[PDB]
Amino acid sequence: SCAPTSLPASATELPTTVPTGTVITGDYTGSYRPQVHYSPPKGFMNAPNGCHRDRNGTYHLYYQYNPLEYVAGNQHWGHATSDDLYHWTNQPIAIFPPNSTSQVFSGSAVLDPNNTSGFFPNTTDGVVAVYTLNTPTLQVQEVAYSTDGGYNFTPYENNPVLSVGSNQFRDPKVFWYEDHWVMAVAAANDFTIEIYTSPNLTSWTFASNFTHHGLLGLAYECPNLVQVPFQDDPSKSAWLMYISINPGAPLGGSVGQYFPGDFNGTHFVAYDSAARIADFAKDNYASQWFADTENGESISIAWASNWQYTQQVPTSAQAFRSAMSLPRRNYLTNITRLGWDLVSLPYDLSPVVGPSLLSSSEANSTADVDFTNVTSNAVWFSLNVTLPDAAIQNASLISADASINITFLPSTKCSGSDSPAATLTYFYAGLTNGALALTRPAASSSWGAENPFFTDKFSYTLVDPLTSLVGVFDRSMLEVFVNEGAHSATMLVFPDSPVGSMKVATGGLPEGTQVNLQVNGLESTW
Amino acid sequence: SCAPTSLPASATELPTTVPTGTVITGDYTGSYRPQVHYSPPKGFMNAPNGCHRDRNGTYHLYYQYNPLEYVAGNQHWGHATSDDLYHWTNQPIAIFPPNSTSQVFSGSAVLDPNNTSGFFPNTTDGVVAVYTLNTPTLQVQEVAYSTDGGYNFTPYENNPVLSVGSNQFRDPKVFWYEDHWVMAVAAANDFTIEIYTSPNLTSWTFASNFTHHGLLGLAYECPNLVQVPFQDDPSKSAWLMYISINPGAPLGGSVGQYFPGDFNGTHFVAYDSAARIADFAKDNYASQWFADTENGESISIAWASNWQYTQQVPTSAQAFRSAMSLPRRNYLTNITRLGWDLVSLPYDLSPVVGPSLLSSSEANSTADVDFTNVTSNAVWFSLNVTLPDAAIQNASLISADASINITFLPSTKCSGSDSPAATLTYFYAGLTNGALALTRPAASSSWGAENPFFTDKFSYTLVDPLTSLVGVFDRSMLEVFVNEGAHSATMLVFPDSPVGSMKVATGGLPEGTQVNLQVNGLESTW
Ligand SMILES: *[C@@H]1O[C@H](CO)[C@@H](O[C@@H]2O[C@H](CO)[C@@H](O[C@@H]3O[C@H](CO)[C@@H](O)[C@H](O[C@H]4O[C@H](CO)[C@@H](O)[C@H](O)[C@@H]4O)[C@@H]3O)[C@H](O)[C@H]2NC(C)=O)[C@H](O)[C@H]1NC(C)=O
Ligand SMILES: *[C@@H]1O[C@H](CO)[C@@H](O[C@@H]2O[C@H](CO)[C@@H](O[C@@H]3O[C@H](CO)[C@@H](O)[C@H](O)[C@@H]3O)[C@H](O)[C@H]2NC(C)=O)[C@H](O)[C@H]1NC(C)=O
Ligand SMILES: *[C@@H]1O[C@H](CO)[C@@H](O[C@@H]2O[C@H](CO)[C@@H](O)[C@H](O)[C@H]2NC(C)=O)[C@H](O)[C@H]1NC(C)=O
Ligand SMILES: *[C@@H]1O[C@H](CO)[C@@H](O)[C@H](O)[C@H]1NC(C)=O
Ligand SMILES: *[C@@H]1O[C@H](CO)[C@@H](O)[C@H](O)[C@H]1NC(C)=O
Ligand SMILES: *[C@@H]1O[C@H](CO)[C@@H](O)[C@H](O)[C@H]1NC(C)=O
Ligand SMILES: *[C@@H]1O[C@H](CO)[C@@H](O)[C@H](O)[C@H]1NC(C)=O
Ligand SMILES: *[C@@H]1O[C@H](CO)[C@@H](O)[C@H](O)[C@H]1NC(C)=O
Ligand SMILES: *[C@@H]1O[C@H](CO)[C@@H](O)[C@H](O)[C@H]1NC(C)=O
Ligand SMILES: *[C@@H]1O[C@H](CO)[C@@H](O)[C@H](O)[C@H]1NC(C)=O
Ligand SMILES: *[C@@H]1O[C@H](CO)[C@@H](O)[C@H](O)[C@H]1NC(C)=O
Ligand SMILES: *[C@@H]1O[C@H](CO)[C@@H](O)[C@H](O)[C@H]1NC(C)=O
Ligand SMILES: *[C@@H]1O[C@H](CO)[C@@H](O)[C@H](O)[C@H]1NC(C)=O
Ligand SMILES: *[C@@H]1O[C@H](CO)[C@@H](O)[C@H](O)[C@H]1NC(C)=O
Ligand SMILES: *[C@@H]1O[C@H](CO)[C@@H](O)[C@H](O)[C@H]1NC(C)=O
Ligand SMILES: *[C@@H]1O[C@H](CO)[C@@H](O)[C@H](O)[C@H]1NC(C)=O
Ligand SMILES: *[C@@H]1O[C@H](CO)[C@@H](O)[C@H](O)[C@H]1NC(C)=O
Ligand SMILES: *[C@@H]1O[C@H](CO)[C@@H](O)[C@H](O)[C@H]1NC(C)=O
Ligand SMILES: OC[C@H]1O[C@](O)(CO)[C@@H](O)[C@@H]1O
Ligand SMILES: OC[C@H]1O[C@](O)(CO)[C@@H](O)[C@@H]1O
Ligand SMILES: *[C@H]1O[C@H](CO)[C@@H](O)[C@H](O)[C@@H]1O
Ligand SMILES: *[C@H]1O[C@H](CO)[C@@H](O)[C@H](O)[C@@H]1O
Ligand SMILES: *[C@H]1O[C@H](CO)[C@@H](O)[C@H](O)[C@@H]1O
Ligand SMILES: *[C@H]1O[C@H](CO)[C@@H](O)[C@H](O)[C@@H]1O
Ligand SMILES: *[C@H]1O[C@H](CO)[C@@H](O)[C@H](O)[C@@H]1O
Repeated sequence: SCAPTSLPASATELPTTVPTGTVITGDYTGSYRPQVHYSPPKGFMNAPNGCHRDRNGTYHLYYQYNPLEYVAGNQHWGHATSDDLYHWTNQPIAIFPPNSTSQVFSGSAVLDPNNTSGFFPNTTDGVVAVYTLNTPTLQVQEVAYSTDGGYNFTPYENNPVLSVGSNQFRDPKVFWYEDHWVMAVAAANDFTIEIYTSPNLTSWTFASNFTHHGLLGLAYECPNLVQVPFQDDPSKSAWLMYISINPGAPLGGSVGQYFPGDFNGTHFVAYDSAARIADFAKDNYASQWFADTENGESISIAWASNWQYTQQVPTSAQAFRSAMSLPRRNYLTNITRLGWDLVSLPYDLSPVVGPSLLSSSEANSTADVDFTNVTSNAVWFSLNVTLPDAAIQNASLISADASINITFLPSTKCSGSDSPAATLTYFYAGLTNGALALTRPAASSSWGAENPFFTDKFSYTLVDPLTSLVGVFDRSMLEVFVNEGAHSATMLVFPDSPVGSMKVATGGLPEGTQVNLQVNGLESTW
Repeated sequence: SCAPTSLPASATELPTTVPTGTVITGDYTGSYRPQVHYSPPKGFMNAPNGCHRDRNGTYHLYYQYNPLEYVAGNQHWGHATSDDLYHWTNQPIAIFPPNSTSQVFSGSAVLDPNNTSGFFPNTTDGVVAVYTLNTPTLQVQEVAYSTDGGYNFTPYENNPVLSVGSNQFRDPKVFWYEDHWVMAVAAANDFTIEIYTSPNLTSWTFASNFTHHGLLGLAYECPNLVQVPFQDDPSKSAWLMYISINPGAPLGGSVGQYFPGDFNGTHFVAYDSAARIADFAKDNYASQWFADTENGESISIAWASNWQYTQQVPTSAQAFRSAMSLPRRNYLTNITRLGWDLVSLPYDLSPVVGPSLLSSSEANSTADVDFTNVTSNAVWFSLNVTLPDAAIQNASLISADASINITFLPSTKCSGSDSPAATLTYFYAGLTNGALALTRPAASSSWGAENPFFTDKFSYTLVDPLTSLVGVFDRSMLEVFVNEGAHSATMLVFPDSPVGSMKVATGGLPEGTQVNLQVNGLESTW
């Protein structure tokens, strides 16, 4: 059986009224439907919201959700739960607008076990959502509380809790700092993150502004102010302001950027005036960090799309638009020359890793790996390359031809051009030394070639040699992680024919180079 | 009849020894050879150097030049002169390395009419070049002087004039401030522009550092610190620090960025912590400003290429690699919401503008313009759109379909895919409101499709409606300028078949919208 390219009418037909108190049933069998990423059972999804872990260890993912269309609008908070951030259970819609002319825009959630809010006289498991209500004339911050573990929310009786009389004032991210609540919120079209403080989540006082930092684009969105541990030393950490911008990103549309710095409970001060882009492709946006994580883990998830084409991608015939990124483990590190770097790695994938397709220690060879018998149409790969120390001390010893080439090739079973669906090319030396290209050839996709914003080629240039590469392919998405997650990219692909194999080639590698390649099929979560 | 795709052996064969005191003869007839842009007669060119206007109105363009190969190396300063920045005369090589193991890297030139240097006891027309000398172990700043108008240079007897014992210290840009010389120079791998002062161009004193601003990439290069007049008010100006970075640009490889701010003769202070990219495509790098211009004119030129593919472009069979951008008139303006903006417009094109190919006032139409009779294979176009007052006040009145689509189509006489060589698509509203796409379809170019770094699609998103668009096509290059040069892009194209025509379509425009389209052929300067 080939995965279907179109579904039954009952799978794709959207209701004319929003379902309340019942799970929306999903057909997750589409040829483009990711099997280890979250996507909504039906309809259009964007930013992750309300991300938190409850005391029982359940991760709550909420999401911007149009239950009525395959385009942006009518925003509700959708809800899915998981104990491992891969095996998702769909839940009833969590937050509804008060009427048909208002929308529940992005926001965050916190546990209030000490009842600072006063909402929780008889429970230590209270959840508070802080979110933007979009009116035709205003964006205001509102509060809603849950006594049932974050499934049903009661709006605060004296909403809204915060307004500045603006229709560009959104995406509150709330967290506890020592003795008070902090809110980071975007004065979106003023390129300002405003910081407010509160003892009880309902009374907010202005603290400070963070304005005109890094790339402006056309708006600041979905600010996250978080403490991120050092990759090489868990006992150390720094504060990080993460800001999403859209439109006006360098590659077009939407992108995330970050600022390492100091936070003292009222003011964030960046360590320098540099701009730093989080992902070197164009399908990673609106990253939100999970509240109430265990063991000083920095855990985030993003929307794996771009505002320039998210409402036009050819998945609506498969009963959805938009998926989340892999869930991410985050660290800070210093990389050679550039210094500060936001590290992103896939959150523990062990619960979805299936049997080995290939284990190889062959250097200067091509490994040809078929996965047509992997029903998920999803694979994980790991490539380690360890140069001899002679080639580290003297890079002039490396051949101009020393390179890595990865290609994802169309299925022989589920066919059509022979073009790869996705390529990665890296050079150790030569005229483009350290250059890594990630491509989705226009030739592989009639839709992609025609969409004016669907960029074919992305690149990042290393200073250090490439020593590790991890990747996940999941039907219509490729994520890559270079040098223990120092550099990462999230890339959508919509090939005319589904991918059925991958080739991993190394060439021109120095004598004594160690190569280790591992490829595993992934098990579907649905 | 058709422009040659391959030239005689004598046209492309490079000498084995560098010619001294003689002009290198060029064949400028190649199907990819620009006819209104500067490119070297033979060999490989990169960054513009020594840019200045002499007292008699001759513009001097020097350039990084490998006379021996079609790749980077063996750097000399090549030299060309013009009175209008379009009609270039090739000159003998201006600056030579002192031996076979050193290279003349980038730098600047200034007039020294008051003989501050002591080089010019008997002339007020003295020119001083300040440039990086590259050795395998060091980058140092050197001085050479010319008494003959900048054709022949004598090295300063006590070179070098500035060393810090670094191998990453280059691209000095020198200018007069009130009572002293200022040098902006890149501590390239430290992401620092160092400012030095001198009474006499030979003795340099450290003044200040400008460090870790905007995008770092992998290196700061070719800093320019210049006073740029306001577009709306010639009597006002602000200081601007322009920095080129490579590699590590968001689109891959090389890009220019800028910082508006204050300069007081010793210290540059940016007005804010924002990063601002100069050009929204990937083929505009190492912009240098002309010294000693007239009438408060800010004039610059850039290298129209990208380091990721400049040494691989398919023009070596046509006796060259690399062209300059159009010469640019620069201003600063405030654009809606985003604020500070570097304006770039083509410098007075009137000396190359040939007869009209089309004048049209038709809205909601497709104009087909054939230019197979324009021997230059170069055209200028101008498109104005004036929306009615009603739609300027209420944009909700604009149709989702309101759009402008320009395509450059392959010649049928000199061919074959029917793919456009280049496209521009802009939307007034709909789901991607204000989004402008500039594309070079992979389908149009076998070389382009295969090159892993030759990105197919670029975009910029407007806030204001598009009201003006100017463009120049020149055989293998397209430059576009949006809303009186508020936004600009430089894009190389290497189509399999030469461009023979363009289509300009408007559609879905509000009742009462005024459209004016002008297209002119350009006259070859060679
Ligand atoms: C913390 O930051 C917030 C967000 O930036 C800030 O609130 C804002 O203040 C600015 C003023 O600095 C407001 O901007 C103005 O809004 C009015 C109404 O639309 C405009 O008429 C003003 O126009 C003039 O000034 C502009 C900027 O120089 C010019 O471009 C223009 O031509 C006019 O001369 C101006 O745009 C803005 O509306 C608010 N935004 C919000 C969301 O409140 C707040 O003041 C900061 N607080 C502290 C303590 O610093
Ligand atoms: C102005 O900026 C320049 C350039 O950044 C400063 O010089 C530089 O100083 C740094 C130290 O901050 C040097 O880094 C160092 O590298 C050497 C060798 O790798 C190492 O031994 C040192 O311990 C240090 O890590 C850098 O090399 C150097 N660069 C250059 C081009 O000289 C300068 O100090 C600044 N001046 C002021 C007043 O701030
Ligand atoms: C762009 O707008 C800014 C902010 O309005 C201008 O900067 C100021 O200009 C006024 C004079 O009109 C000065 O008094 C202020 O001190 C300036 N700075 C600030 C932060 O307000 C700037 O001049 C404008 N630039 C252009 C090119 O128009
Ligand atoms: C809909 O709800 C919004 C937000 O509470 C409010 O501003 C608006 O007046 C409501 N309209 C109606 C008629 O219910
Ligand atoms: C929250 O605290 C503020 C003081 O910051 C107080 O004015 C307000 O009454 C409190 N609200 C509730 C509902 O307890
Ligand atoms: C935090 O730092 C700022 C200066 O950046 C200072 O003004 C403020 O008072 C500090 N707040 C606390 C709680 O110390
Ligand atoms: C990066 O280096 C800087 C300068 O030494 C240091 O202050 C910072 O703690 C380092 N960060 C990490 C993550 O190692
Ligand atoms: C499935 O495919 C893999 C990779 O080609 C192969 O190693 C494995 O033996 C196959 N298994 C079956 C049961 O076909
Ligand atoms: C690398 O080897 C070359 C000779 O092959 C030598 O000239 C050079 O100095 C060496 N470089 C280093 C970093 O040791
Ligand atoms: C590859 O190197 C990584 C470091 O990024 C390490 O965690 C992993 O165990 C190695 N994989 C193997 C041995 O193939
Ligand atoms: C990888 O592909 C590139 C194409 O740019 C090629 O130049 C390089 O030699 C190849 N390396 C391999 C097959 O390992
Ligand atoms: C890989 O090829 C390079 C360059 O030809 C060579 O020096 C090296 O010994 C080769 N290694 C293997 C494992 O064949
Ligand atoms: C070559 O010339 C440069 C610049 O004058 C000088 O620094 C270098 O030492 C010279 N090398 C030799 C081998 O003559
Ligand atoms: C340049 O000026 C410095 C400082 O006054 C002085 O030491 C030096 O002799 C001058 N050099 C020349 C060649 O005039
Ligand atoms: C220039 O400005 C800096 C502050 O940015 C100051 O330290 C210096 O004294 C000023 N120099 C002059 C010549 O005024
Ligand atoms: C467009 O408008 C400008 C306004 O200055 C005018 O100079 C120019 O002639 C017009 N260009 C076209 C499209 O005719
Ligand atoms: C331009 O192209 C877009 C699709 O990219 C299309 O929707 C629009 O209707 C076209 N408009 C014109 C003016 O041809
Ligand atoms: C353009 O076409 C639209 C849709 O048919 C129409 O409403 C509008 O009046 C037309 N405008 C002009 C300027 O012809
Ligand atoms: O994509 C992020 C942006 O879109 C929204 O989520 C609305 O669905 C906003 O709250 C946010 O600024
Ligand atoms: O392209 C810019 C860079 O390349 C050089 O011009 C050398 O040819 C350097 O001077 C500069 O940093
Ligand atoms: C969906 O699309 C595939 C090919 O893309 C067809 O094979 C299938 O029948 C359906 O139309
Ligand atoms: C659900 O959506 C699909 C794709 O548009 C339709 O083909 C189907 O009939 C139903 O409307
Ligand atoms: C369940 O109730 C909610 C209340 O907001 C409605 O929006 C929904 O349509 C359904 O009736
Ligand atoms: C330019 O091309 C000619 C052939 O036309 C060669 O002979 C020459 O060496 C250079 O490559
Ligand atoms: C003319 O002289 C220069 C040195 O000034 C040489 O490099 C060139 O080859 C020719 O002899």
